[PDB]
Amino acid sequence: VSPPPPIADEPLTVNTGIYLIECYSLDDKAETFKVNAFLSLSWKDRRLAFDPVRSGVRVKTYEPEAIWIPEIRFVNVENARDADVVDISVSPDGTVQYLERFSARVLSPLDFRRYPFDSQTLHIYLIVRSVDTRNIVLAVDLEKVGKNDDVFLTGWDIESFTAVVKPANFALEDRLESKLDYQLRISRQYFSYIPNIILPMLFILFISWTAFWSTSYEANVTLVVSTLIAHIAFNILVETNLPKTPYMTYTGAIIFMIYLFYFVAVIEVTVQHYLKVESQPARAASITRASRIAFPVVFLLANIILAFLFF
Amino acid sequence: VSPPPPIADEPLTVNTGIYLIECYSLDDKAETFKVNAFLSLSWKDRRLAFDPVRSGVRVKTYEPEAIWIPEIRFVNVENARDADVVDISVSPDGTVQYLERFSARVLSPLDFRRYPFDSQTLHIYLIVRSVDTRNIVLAVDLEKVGKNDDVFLTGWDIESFTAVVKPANFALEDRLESKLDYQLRISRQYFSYIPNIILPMLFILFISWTAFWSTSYEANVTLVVSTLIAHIAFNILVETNLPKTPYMTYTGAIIFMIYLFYFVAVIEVTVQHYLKVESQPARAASITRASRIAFPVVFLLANIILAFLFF
Amino acid sequence: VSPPPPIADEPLTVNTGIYLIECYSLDDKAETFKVNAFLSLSWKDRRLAFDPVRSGVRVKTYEPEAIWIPEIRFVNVENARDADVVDISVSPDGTVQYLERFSARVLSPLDFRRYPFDSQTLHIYLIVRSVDTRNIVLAVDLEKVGKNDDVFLTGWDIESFTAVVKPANFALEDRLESKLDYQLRISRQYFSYIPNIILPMLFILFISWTAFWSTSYEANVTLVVSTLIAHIAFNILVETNLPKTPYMTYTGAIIFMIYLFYFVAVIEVTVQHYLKVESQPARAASITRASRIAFPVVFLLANIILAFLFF
Amino acid sequence: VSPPPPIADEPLTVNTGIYLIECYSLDDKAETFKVNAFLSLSWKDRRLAFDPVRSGVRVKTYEPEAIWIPEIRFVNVENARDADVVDISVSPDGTVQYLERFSARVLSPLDFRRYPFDSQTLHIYLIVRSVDTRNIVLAVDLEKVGKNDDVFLTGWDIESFTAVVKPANFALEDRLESKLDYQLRISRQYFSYIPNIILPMLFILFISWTAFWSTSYEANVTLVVSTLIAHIAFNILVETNLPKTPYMTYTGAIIFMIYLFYFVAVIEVTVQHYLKVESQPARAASITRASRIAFPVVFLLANIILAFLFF
Amino acid sequence: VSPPPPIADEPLTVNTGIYLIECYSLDDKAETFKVNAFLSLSWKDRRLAFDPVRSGVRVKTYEPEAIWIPEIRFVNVENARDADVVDISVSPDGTVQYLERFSARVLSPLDFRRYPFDSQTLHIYLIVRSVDTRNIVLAVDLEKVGKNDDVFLTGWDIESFTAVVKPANFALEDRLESKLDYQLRISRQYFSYIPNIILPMLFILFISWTAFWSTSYEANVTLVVSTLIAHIAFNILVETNLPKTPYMTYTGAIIFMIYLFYFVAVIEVTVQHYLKVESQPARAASITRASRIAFPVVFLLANIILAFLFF
Ligand SMILES: [Cl-]
Ligand SMILES: [Cl-]
Ligand SMILES: [Cl-]
Ligand SMILES: [Cl-]
Ligand SMILES: [Cl-]
Ligand SMILES: [Cl-]
Ligand SMILES: [Cl-]
Ligand code: NA
Ligand code: NA
Ligand code: NA
Ligand code: NA
Ligand code: NA
Ligand code: NA
Repeated sequence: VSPPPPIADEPLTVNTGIYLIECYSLDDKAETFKVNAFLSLSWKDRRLAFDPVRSGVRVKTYEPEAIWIPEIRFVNVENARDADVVDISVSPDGTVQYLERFSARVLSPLDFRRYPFDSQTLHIYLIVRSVDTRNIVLAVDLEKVGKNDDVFLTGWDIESFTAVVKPANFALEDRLESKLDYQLRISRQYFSYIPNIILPMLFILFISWTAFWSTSYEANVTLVVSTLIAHIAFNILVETNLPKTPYMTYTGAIIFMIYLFYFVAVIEVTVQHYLKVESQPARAASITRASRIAFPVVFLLANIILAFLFF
Repeated sequence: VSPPPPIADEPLTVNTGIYLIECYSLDDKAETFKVNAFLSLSWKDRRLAFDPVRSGVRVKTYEPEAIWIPEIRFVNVENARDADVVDISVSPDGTVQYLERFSARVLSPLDFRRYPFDSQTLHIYLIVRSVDTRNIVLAVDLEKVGKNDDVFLTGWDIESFTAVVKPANFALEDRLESKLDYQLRISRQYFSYIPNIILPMLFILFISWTAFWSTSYEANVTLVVSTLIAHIAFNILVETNLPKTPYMTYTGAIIFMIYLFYFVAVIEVTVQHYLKVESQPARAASITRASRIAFPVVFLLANIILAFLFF
Repeated sequence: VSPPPPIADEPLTVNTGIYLIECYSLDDKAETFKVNAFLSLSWKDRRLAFDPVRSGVRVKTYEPEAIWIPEIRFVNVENARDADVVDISVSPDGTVQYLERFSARVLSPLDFRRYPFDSQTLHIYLIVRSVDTRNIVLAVDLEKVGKNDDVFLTGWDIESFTAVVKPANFALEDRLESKLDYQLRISRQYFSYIPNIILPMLFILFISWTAFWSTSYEANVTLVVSTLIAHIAFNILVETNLPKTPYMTYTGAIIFMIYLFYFVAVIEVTVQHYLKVESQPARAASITRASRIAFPVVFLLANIILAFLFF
Repeated sequence: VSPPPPIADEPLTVNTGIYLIECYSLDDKAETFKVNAFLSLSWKDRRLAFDPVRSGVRVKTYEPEAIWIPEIRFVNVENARDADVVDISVSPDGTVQYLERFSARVLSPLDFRRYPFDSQTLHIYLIVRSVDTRNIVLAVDLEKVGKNDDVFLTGWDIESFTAVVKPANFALEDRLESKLDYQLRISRQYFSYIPNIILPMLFILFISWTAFWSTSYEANVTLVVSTLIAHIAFNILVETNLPKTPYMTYTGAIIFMIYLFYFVAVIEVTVQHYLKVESQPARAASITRASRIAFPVVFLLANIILAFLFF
Repeated sequence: VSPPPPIADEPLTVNTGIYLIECYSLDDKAETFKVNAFLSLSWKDRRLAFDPVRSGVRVKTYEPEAIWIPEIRFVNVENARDADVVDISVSPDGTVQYLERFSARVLSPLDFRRYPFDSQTLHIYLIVRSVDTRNIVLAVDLEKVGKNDDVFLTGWDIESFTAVVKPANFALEDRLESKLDYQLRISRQYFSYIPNIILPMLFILFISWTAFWSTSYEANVTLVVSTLIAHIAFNILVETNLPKTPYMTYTGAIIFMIYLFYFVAVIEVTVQHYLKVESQPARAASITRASRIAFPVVFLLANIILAFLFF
């Protein structure tokens, strides 16, 4: 078996199409996702053409080893896809119609800057290395690109599955390569983050602020220190569901900013006590009374600034 | 090897049957379940007809590669099933009786709204793609569909294993497809949740309410703060055994509601102190005395409302 | 290849034997165990008989594909066993002696009611499906059933490896089936549970009871609350090494019972304070003096009751 | 293919040799370790002997399927080794020189009595089963047993790789077996345990002892209770890196012993307070002054006793 | 198939080249990394040479089994690489051009001394064992060595991918071996460590130092003890992302040093109280006033010393 010969000096166009059957296991830390899909390929081989009159059949079914099949690979995969050939069908003119059902772990990097209010564009890169005889160029058959209705990705909303129709052909090791881009747009389901992380994290912060309505230093220390410990637990729980990013995330910004409010609340609680012991509770009272308004106002403005910068 | 030819213009009916041997590893986070079962297939291939007078044997046994076997696949699987052919038996009329024992991790979505007092309907989807020569339609052989008595799923009660007899015949990529639905009904064993999560989480809440029978603000802060920290541990322990859902779960609702009771208890504990220091313990006493009745009544009614909304 | 023909109308007896080489990875949560053992099979095939005086050779060695071998499978396995044929030897009369070394993950349910003072009976179920020509029945060759001396299972004491000699012959999908039961009796090594869980869990409880020799409510709150937090940590550490059972475990019972002692200690600590503030420390003293005797006595009796109920 | 015939009535000696290429993943909980090594085998087969004069070659290279190769297996392995044949070479006298590169997960039990100041002897057991024709005996070719210099095992110091030259010949299932022992001596790198576990665990204990220079019961309760909670965290952190042993470990002994010092410190702290309230601070002072000397002396002596018993 | 014969007595030079497609999963604890790359091989086989004028063809394509291919292996791999042959092309003179796309988990040790401000040199070792007929020597074809622009390693900056052109030729088990070194230089992205570990760990330390501006021993105990517990949580969180090293890491040094500051702060807090009770608050005040300057100065200098020693 060898590639079909060119009629003139034109490259062989292999029409592609991916139809997603099952979408699952999106690892945020590993920036991977597992896919189960159909792969449809179509090319013209004149050597396989026949007259439907003499042959007595309008279509001929072949085994993979019997005829020449182009070496189609995925760029961003962990290991080689678990392919299983469904059907190979030849038309009288010699147009081969290949179909296989595969499963692979895809390496698609994620952008956590707006986490957990982020949207992602997952990529599937189809590639073909040109042979010495003739060059192979990929094309998108929009009729054979899709996803079924039951495709669900846990914790994500599947927006669309499209393909960049124009391939990005390039030279690699003195041979041509045709690359295609299959984009799967998704958006995070941030609902669970509100009652599990955001709201309990805010309650522990407001509970620490009840120290501006107390003169008991021993109770204030317990209030601001204990709630800080709960924030450390929340900061740890968050950084376990996320990878180490060289940029600041939206949640990461808020979490880090809250570590300063706890630090300033400790300073205020110490100042109030030092002034009380120094027999000047008039200054201690005015600082405490100011903090009652300062802390919520600065916190609310700081969040408006952050949310503005991130969105 | 090619498909059997039609006597008239009828599609080939492949009679199916799944018999569950072992049911294991139900992942709640991944919404998967591993199954070890028998798969029985039956189709008429007249091309395999024989005379037992001549051949010597009443029933003929073939190897999988020897004869044509229909390409039966599962829709909702992670990877291709680990199949092992048990027996292929052809009768003189050509009726093939296929039997294989497989193992696959099935992708069946779960509903955690009533967790841990929820019931699920797990699905197994058999599918067959029609060939160019003739169409293939699936059928259920109710005699060969079941599960053995020893089938146990850890933490679950296995109700039934049935099949939707009428197949879903639909067009996919210009070819006909026959889909079958194998439903496995299960219900959760909620017993362990009561002494491990529900009751210890209630004890820590009632312990916080002993602050309504105390005038010691420093002891009250320790009481309401420390028990809130224990409740954060309980909220974390629960959200680790569950996936991030875009809906509110029953336990998630209760856990979140308890966060408000700790927040209001902190306000009461602060109010009582502020009034005591302001030299008006008559107001502080009446608020504290009211909270002794208010907190248990509101909590009891709020739970009746939630349980009503969820069930 | 086809099954040996019956001399009369008797079923083919396949003599079995499992010899455990390596026993490892007992997962308590998954109720699985990995095994590496020898499997010996023996049946009579007259078609393979030869004259000992003529042939010269006493025994004939065959390849697996050359001769007919019965399809022996395991019922309670995750996936198909990793078998490797060691030797196939035929006697002059036609008795075949098969030997293979396998490795499989076995699904054997566990009983945690007496945990960590529990004993288990692990099962290995051999099964054979009868063919259309003749029926196949399993038998135990007690000479070829065993385990080597070096077989160690981490955290467990291996008692015995026996087989239920009488097979379970039953009908499944219109064909006969012969099932064998290989039982491996083990008992847990509870030594590590005493200094790591039981004794530290008792020390934290007795430390909470030092609040019956204190009048300082602020110190008593710290004592009873802080120790409860440590007990929650132990309750969590325990439920992570165990699966969700629909029954009460022995440790689970003790752990849950201790939650009540903390709850009553909190009530006593609150009562003592309420009476002190109410200017009647005579009642507060008598309640505190009684609890010094009540708490250890009730705890000691409650444990005798539990241990009695469980053992 | 069949085994070489004996010249007299001598058993076939297969000369072995393992050369470790890569040593990795020593699981302490699972008592396993992965290996990547060369396996060299050598036996005399007269049936393959040739004259180098007429052949015109000093050596002859064969494929594995072409000639008879002895079935060499490993006793203590999880699954069958991932073998890849490097070279098969035959000398004119018929001496076969086999070489393969394998990878296997070895089951070698560990002794944690002196942990983390322990040394281990890892085992690799080569085994050969004798055939009906003639018996097979293993031998060590010390020239072909080694390990490369770059062999590193994370957290361990690799001492030596030697083999017990005399094989253990024994009967198993009516057939003779030749077993060889390849011992890999290693010793733990205990450096990381000192600043991460030992020293931080000692600091928290000495911090608890500052309660012998304080009369504030509320502060002493906070001191001894809080530090005990940190010790529980250290006790848990340690038991997660170790399997459940039916013996006491060196670290396990120290950790458990410290639990008693925390218990006696709580008793002393309670005694001091009870005596203070009972208006006899002269007794309370003498007990507190004694504990300042008693606690460090008893702790220092108790450690000398333990270290002596363990080493 | 056998190796090409030497024209004189020269060894066969196999020109190599690795082109990295995907770089992923760098395990710090396991000191491993998964790669997906192209492997290009080139050698001269005169037995395959042909005339380009009469043959009409300039290049001839062969199957792997058709022609002799050198046994190229990787030294530092877990298991054998998942290779898939892309193309085999022969030139008129007999120069073979092999290309395969592989995936393997590489064992490359890491240096954590400057963690998380460390840089690593990952290694890939190509090796070839010489045959009895002739010796095989490796060479680097710098034209076919590279990495694509999209190669991303989570949490790391990929500097370069180069190869040590001169191979290490050495004797192993009486046969010659040729080894090549492919070095992949990377540097850690330390950005995430600052707001998640470094800065929160510093805030809790400075919060403990507010005890130098307080006379309340009960509040000082709460301050220094509670913050130390948070530091233990940070020490644990760090030692989980790192393997047990026989050397001191930069973070490990800082974390351990901070343990001493908490220990000295506890001593100061005890000294201040003992002097206050001893009715000499003039000495207690001067010690407390000195510690206000001492603790930040000593900490700042100690860090300059450490950073100097490590960098
Ligand atoms: Cl691929
Ligand atoms: Cl280009
Ligand atoms: Cl090109
Ligand atoms: Cl399937
Ligand atoms: Cl099996
Ligand atoms: Cl093996
Ligand atoms: Cl390799
Ligand atoms: Na082909
Ligand atoms: Na077939
Ligand atoms: Na306190
Ligand atoms: Na057979
Ligand atoms: Na052989
Ligand atoms: Na070859």
